[PDB]
Amino acid sequence: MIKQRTLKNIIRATGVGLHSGEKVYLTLKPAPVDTGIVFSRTDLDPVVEIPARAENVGETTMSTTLVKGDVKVDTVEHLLSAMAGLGIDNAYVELSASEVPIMDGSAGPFVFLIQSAGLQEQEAAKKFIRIKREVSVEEGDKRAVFVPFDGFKVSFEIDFDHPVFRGRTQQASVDFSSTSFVKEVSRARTFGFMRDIEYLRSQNLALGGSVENAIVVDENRVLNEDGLRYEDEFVKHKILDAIGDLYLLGNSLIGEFRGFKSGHALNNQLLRTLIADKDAWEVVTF
Ligand SMILES: Clc1ccc(CCCn2ccnc2)cc1
Ligand SMILES: [Zn+2]
Repeated sequence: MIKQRTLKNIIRATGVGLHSGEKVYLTLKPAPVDTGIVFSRTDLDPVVEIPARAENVGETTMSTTLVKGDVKVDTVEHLLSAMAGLGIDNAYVELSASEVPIMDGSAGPFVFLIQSAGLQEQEAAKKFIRIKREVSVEEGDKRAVFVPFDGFKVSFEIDFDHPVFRGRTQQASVDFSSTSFVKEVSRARTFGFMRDIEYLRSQNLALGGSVENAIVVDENRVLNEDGLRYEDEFVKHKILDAIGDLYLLGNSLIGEFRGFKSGHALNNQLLRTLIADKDAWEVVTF
């Protein structure tokens, strides 16, 4: 059989919240079988625990935000993209504050951190959610869809107007049978156009953001001296985001996803619509 996975050792790291600006301490620990990924606010009395499941998603406005009563955990998508990408079923994630640290804006630092723990194969068969029927959601020109597939394959498309996309498809597919998450996806960074960023900073958001933890773009060009990590880094990051938002199903996926111009909100509507349509999915082991 294929068996469940957790970490071997505790791990710490440090950083700033992309939106919040606050310094935050992160700790990863091992977890028993059938626990899932669980976020814990350790700065509060009592301590607040929130499973990383579609049911706990409070806001979806330019991040994915876990909510429980009056308490937030902000911007969880990149860490979960990482936990998805190394097949981590079980793990506790303690935070000193309300936002996960941005680090370099990619899953790079999380993917290495988890490898630094080591991998514990646990005595329990791994569970997958398999797609049985087509499911899709639309909103204006936007679209997100699950199709059945004996594998795991993600595709995405964006549709921006900018010099930087001149000549380009703004299109990327990745079949994870034949490519590496860590190599071909994990490193793509969070991006932002100046105007979008200034509109956030007027509403008391994007406070930890700069060229150290994100790609910034003016009317002309990428402002980052050292340039891009891939020729298609922007659409690659939308795929990394999608992979984090899907891991809110609580298990790894047997199927195919396709996004067209979609984000945190439409990605989450697709989960709820699939979950609600019982005949389109089933839990399975090997
Ligand atoms: Cl500097 C800066 C640039 C872009 C954004 C938008 C973040 C959108 N996002 C967040 C996580 N993944 C994508 C914020 C600050
Ligand atoms: Zn992102």
